Amino acid sequence: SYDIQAWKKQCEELLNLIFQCEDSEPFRQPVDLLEYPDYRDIIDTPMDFATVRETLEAGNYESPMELCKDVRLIFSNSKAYTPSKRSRIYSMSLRLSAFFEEHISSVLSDYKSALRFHKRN
Ligand SMILES: O=C(NC[C@H]1CCCO1)N1CCN(C(=O)c2cccs2)CC1
Repeated sequence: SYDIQAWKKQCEELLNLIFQCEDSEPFRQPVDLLEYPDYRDIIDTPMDFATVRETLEAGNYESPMELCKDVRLIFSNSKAYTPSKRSRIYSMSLRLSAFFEEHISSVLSDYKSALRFHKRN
């Protein structure tokens, strides 16, 4: 299964699944500083799933590893901003992270395999 390009549509489909998850609700658009006035005191690099989807559709990711780094940033930002490990939005982030990691592991594997096949000679 050595298609170097196949990761892109696989990531589009996984983002569609994440947008259907009720657990993505807090993470679907950049945080609003009116409601969370100190957010940018704590978080140096905001990230959200609409930004990830737009970057993918612009042709601004070279690899699924770069997409994976931005999606992991969504979850690290929620862990850094939460006042409690028992918070509602942090708890949603942990379930969504588990779902994402379960689905991205074949996308990464297949891509890295396809690039090794391309370099085989
Ligand atoms: O404002 C947003 N998200 C956009 C809105 C738009 C309507 C739904 O979501 N967020 C999500 C990320 N935050 C967190 O991870 C945490 C808050 C408390 C503990 S962690 C901050 C609040």
